[PDB]
Amino acid sequence: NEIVVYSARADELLKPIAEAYQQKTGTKVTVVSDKAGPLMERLKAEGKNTQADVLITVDGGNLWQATQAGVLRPINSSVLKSNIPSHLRDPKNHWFGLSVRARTIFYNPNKVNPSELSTYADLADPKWKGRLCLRTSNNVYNQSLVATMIANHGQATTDRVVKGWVANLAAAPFANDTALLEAIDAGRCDVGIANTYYYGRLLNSKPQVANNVKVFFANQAGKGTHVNVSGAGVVKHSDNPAEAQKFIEWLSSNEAQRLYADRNFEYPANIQVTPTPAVARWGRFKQDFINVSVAGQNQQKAIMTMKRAGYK
Ligand code: NA
Ligand code: NA
Ligand code: NA
Repeated sequence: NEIVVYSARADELLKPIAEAYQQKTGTKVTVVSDKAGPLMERLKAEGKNTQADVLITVDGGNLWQATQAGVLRPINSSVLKSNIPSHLRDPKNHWFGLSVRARTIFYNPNKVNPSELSTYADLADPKWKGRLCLRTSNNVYNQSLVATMIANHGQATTDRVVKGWVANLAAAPFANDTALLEAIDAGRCDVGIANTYYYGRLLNSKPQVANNVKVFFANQAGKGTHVNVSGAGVVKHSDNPAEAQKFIEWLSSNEAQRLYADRNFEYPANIQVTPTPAVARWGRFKQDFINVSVAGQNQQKAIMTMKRAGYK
């Protein structure tokens, strides 16, 4: 048999996964790779005559939008409910987180003592004026972070925080997270907010970056560090729904979690799978247990909040 995977991940990430599943089961896995937005738009327009069987995409915001657009079908999977924590999967069973990333604080340890750091909100303290850098608001990772901030602390408080962030910028918001981390390394930025896997990716490419850039897990005294996922669900109009389901269930297993999360310097979604050592070295941390689908429910609120605060 054969299944088709629509994937918002990099093609090189899914290539060994498709091959390893084909070797284990004999099923041919065809990967169709595109940006999350255009991919979901294609899946919606193909309708009942779609070739896709599985959707893999990034960020609870995009998974929520795929669910709202009606392109996924809910599945009752005993295996996925056991292997994936409830806060990392759709409450109505449309999709399942398969890798975990944290969006958290980074700092230059030659210029900032970690005792100076605590929460996302404290980055709006005037002591950070001219020292903070951020990635652009026009990005799902920042929409999701701000979306959970609104859920955890309210709209008024979040408006004040994000407005304080912008007042404290040392530079205009960067186009991507990696540019932001490299600007901390360059000395332009003393503190910033980005996804952990880019830091692992950057240290892998340039280990000396560690001299000027360190990770700090935010909000440990409160609800925990913001986390998000990449995830997968069975497409509503799949022609092989049972085989599509057995692929996602396998992705949640020990062997596939290594291939899927570790290779991109992300955390496994399955808590019985220990993080790769490059990632685990950063240390243990309390993560937020809010259901990451809130990243989508509050996405429009977040977009309006960042626009209102002048967060470009
Ligand atoms: Na602090
Ligand atoms: Na401020
Ligand atoms: Na929470």
